Amino acid sequence: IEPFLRTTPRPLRLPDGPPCSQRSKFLLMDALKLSIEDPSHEGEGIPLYDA
Amino acid sequence: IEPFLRTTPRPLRLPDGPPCSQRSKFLLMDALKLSIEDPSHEGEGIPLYDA
Repeated sequence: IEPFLRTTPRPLRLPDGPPCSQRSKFLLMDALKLSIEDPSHEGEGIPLYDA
Repeated sequence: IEPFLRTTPRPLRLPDGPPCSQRSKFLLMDALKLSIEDPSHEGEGIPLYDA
């Protein structure tokens, strides 16, 4: 039984190499939206015309 | 020259018979409208979809 003192734990060793790149399916922080104001009527039936 | 006094003119004689009926191309006083609020965008291009 090895005692676990306040100095035994050490920080994790992160791997080295080239910096990582974005791999999400779509932009998250830099996304820009073109917005329109849909009224109460004409419910959403087709997305192509909205685009 | 026949003088035209204040009693010479007589009222016009309207024809008699059955009462006249409406003959306009569309209703004028009794017309009823179904109304929608078109926003600034999506300008009027097709009337069938609006109907």
